[PDB]
Amino acid sequence: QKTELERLKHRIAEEVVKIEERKNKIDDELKEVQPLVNEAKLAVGNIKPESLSEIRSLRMPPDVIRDILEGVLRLMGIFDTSWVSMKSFLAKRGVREDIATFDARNISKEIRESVEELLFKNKGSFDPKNAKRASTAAAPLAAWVKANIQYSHVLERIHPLETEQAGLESNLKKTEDRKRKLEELLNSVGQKVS
Repeated sequence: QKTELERLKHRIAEEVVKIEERKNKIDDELKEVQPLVNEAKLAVGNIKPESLSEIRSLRMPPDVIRDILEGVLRLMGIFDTSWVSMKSFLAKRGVREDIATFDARNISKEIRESVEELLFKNKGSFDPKNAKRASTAAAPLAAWVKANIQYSHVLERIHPLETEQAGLESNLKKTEDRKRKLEELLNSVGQKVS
């Protein structure tokens, strides 16, 4: 049972080295993508009632605003180019909950490409600092869209890597347990021999 013990420990070591390598890389990619995803979604929480409540009630919508706004409602399920659909949709208090709720793996590739060509259309119009000047409420929600989509497609890359990681991780811990059961036996003998 002793030789068995390290005959596992080495495999468990190497496995963990492998896990750390791919996990270090996955985490480097996350650092590359995600702090920005978070910053935006904190700025989300930051944004006031006034700044948005005032503009929701406005007669006309500006162009930078209608431009960066309309697609987000294609992202949020009542895909509607209509202004009053944005009125009604965004009039809900539950939206103050929805603001931070949307996730990245939910997005669909035709939505991603449609919004990427929509970027080509609004590439100038999509500049956060430029947009802020339209509204204090605005700017935070610019980088918000940019980050989400950039994770998308790139995230899929992270699919094989992360599923690989899940596999490795499940089995390393699976094996770790079947390593303890052994040292348990080995100590249980050392004391029953004594």
